[PDB]
Amino acid sequence: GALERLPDGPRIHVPRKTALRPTVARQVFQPAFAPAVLSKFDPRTDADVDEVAFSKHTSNQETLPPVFRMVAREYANRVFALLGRDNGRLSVKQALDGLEGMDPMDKNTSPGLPYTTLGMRRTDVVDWETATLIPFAAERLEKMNNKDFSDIVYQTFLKDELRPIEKVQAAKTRIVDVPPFEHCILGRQLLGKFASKFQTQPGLELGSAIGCDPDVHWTAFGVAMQGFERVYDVDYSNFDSTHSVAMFRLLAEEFFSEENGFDPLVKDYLESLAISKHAYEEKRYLITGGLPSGCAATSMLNTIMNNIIIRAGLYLTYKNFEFDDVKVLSYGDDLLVATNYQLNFDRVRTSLAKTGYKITPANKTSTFPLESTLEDVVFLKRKFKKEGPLYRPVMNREALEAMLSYYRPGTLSEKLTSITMLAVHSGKQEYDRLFAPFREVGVIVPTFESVEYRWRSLFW
Repeated sequence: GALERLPDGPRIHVPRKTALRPTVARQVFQPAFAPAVLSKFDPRTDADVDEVAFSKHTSNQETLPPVFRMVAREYANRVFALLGRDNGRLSVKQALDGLEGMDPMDKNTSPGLPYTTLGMRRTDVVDWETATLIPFAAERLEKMNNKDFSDIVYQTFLKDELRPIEKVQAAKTRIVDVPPFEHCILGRQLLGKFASKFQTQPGLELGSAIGCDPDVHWTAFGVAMQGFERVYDVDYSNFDSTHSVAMFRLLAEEFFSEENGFDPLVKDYLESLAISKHAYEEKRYLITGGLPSGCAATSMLNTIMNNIIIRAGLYLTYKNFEFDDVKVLSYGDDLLVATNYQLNFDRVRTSLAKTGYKITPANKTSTFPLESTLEDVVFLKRKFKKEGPLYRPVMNREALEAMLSYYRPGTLSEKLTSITMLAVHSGKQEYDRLFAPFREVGVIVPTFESVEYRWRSLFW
């Protein structure tokens, strides 16, 4: 919300061409999916793609009910009881290299402004051997340590990905925010130690599936939610942008506080997310509210906020409602509710509507179901297929067909390799049907049994 126009600057090029090209499988499956609109003169839509992105951002809620603060500090207590309150600042070496059981910072990812305009990459700006930033990047990180984030400008552009036909026709393309490399480093310095612990322990207790692996953790999520009477599937509409600056304050004061073992600068970092400066062609603008994308912390933040928001909605809707009545499992905005009680999310939607957040009974078409179970719900575009004592992540047939129908030139084999591990859970007949078009034109792919056997190897 709250889009404030600033004086224009040098033109930072938003990409306006898709890298996605159709495979031999597109004509066979014919999915209701196409590359997202990136240009104003894209003939597939009447709309202006820049208008549709900028037409949003009306206004986030200035205030926020007291219940949000209570449930935030209550959720914090449970999180820090498990993980502990030793979430201190990591060094630049530890941020780049990552801790034990934590991936290092990706070298291929964009370094942000002004390095993208100058034509540099992440490995140009820093030395990963010695963790030595160049003098320009060193003083920018130094200024941020002195409570000054005025130099930080997010490189903003449209997301080159597949979208449903309705979104292509309406020019509703997702927005990619790329912060500077120093801002991305500092983020991992301030939140990395906590993240490493938060990532390694997904489940119902922590209320998160962040850092999970569907092949393995689906049995853990499945068996944990098996005993419960009902399981509800709830999705949010524009979850990222609906986060008010008040929600960022709550996280800084109640969750990521100095009492819970965090660096004093965490407050200032969270304010950079709350009030961010962006660049888009010659346009410069300031968005008050909403969580910018980019860097590894975005999913963790949304997950933490999701546990607070959904419970706050229940507290407002249902009186004498307890915290442990509902057990939550969520990956960012993708929310899953496990409980023995019967809950009506039609009344929760109306409650949360006043607070700014919008929920929908996904997928379907409106009207939340009162009765729902583990087999009904969809999480990360996967269902819970019980097979003996295990649970298999069965990905959607329409999703699988769409992923195979398009590709980026150069990395086809790498893509096909990763889709076999997804498609294996559908079954041999479906596996072969999905890859049949590729085999027809002389492209070898591993046998169903080879990849089936490999999945079972994880359990031995």
